[PDB]
Amino acid sequence: SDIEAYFERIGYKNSRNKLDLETLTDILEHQIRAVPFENLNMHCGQAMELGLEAIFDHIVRRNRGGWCLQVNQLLYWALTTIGFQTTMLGGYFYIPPVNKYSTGMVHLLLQVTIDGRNYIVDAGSGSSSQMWQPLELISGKDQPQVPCIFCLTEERGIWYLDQIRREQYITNKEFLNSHLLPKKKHQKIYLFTLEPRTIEDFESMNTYLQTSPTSSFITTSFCSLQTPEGVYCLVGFILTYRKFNYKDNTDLVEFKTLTEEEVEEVLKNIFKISLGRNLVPKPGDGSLTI
Ligand SMILES: CC(C)(COP(=O)(O)OP(=O)(O)OC[C@H]1O[C@@H](n2cnc3c(N)ncnc32)[C@H](O)[C@@H]1OP(=O)(O)O)[C@@H](O)C(=O)NCCC(=O)NCCS
Repeated sequence: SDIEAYFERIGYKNSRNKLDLETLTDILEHQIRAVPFENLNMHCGQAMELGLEAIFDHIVRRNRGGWCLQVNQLLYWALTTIGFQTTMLGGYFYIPPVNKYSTGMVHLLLQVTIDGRNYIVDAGSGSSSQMWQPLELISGKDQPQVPCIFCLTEERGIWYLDQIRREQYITNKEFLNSHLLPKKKHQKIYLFTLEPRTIEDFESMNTYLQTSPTSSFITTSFCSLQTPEGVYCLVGFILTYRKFNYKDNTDLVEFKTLTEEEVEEVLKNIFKISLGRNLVPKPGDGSLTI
């Protein structure tokens, strides 16, 4: 069955029968530790399809990852299939280079409801903005996790996801001021509303993110993967590993510039990604941070 194939791909053993927060959390953790956030198809002449069947084949059968519109849509399907009350929601991503949120609803995230209680579930935020556990929809409540403290705030009927990050210790002197590093401790991630969506509500933005000259995905090859202690992120030729809370409430960040030849090996061994066509990695302009 497709659902067993999905659980195998994320390494999850669905042995407990229960549709509770522990189960939801375990599945989220498993997915973000197995299925990379990635846009590499856009850099090897291949499709960024929005169809669930195409996404399932790519992620589950070919052991690839994707961006929010894919990985959260797959998670939507899995959670729905096993019986969680799940809704797709649309968000607007914060754009640090211009200190504004996106005009377009470029982000897909989920809400899961368990006996009336609401949780925001997003397996596709990218790099060190990624939640490890679901966030309860409670405005103003601190939600500390290993990555950072997450904050959901409501203003004027709009919901805002922010994080408070630790100080960063950079082990490579050459990258102390990399444009890959988030600058502020207090970072806006995205905003959203509780209006239920269908995947067709993202069809126009799926195209936009592949074609608009404003899209950072066109000019940046990006992949990230969570681990139980940190985050791997490859942006063009620059491989980074972040260990959360290394010491003294500080994160540790390693950087290495890869050769073209080393990219393929790193993709295989770190991200479990094998590409069927030639990749053209692209560094970006600091729009997509680790
Ligand atoms: C979201 C994104 C496509 C921009 O969205 P958009 O709907 O085009 O944004 P806007 O229309 O609000 O653009 C605002 C302005 O800032 C500019 N701008 C957008 N991104 C910029 C960037 N990264 N650097 C500098 N300027 C930028 C645009 O040129 C635009 O200029 P204009 O006002 O003269 O038209 C782009 O910022 C992006 O690719 N973001 C990544 C989102 C992400 O990380 N998602 C992860 C989950 S999939």
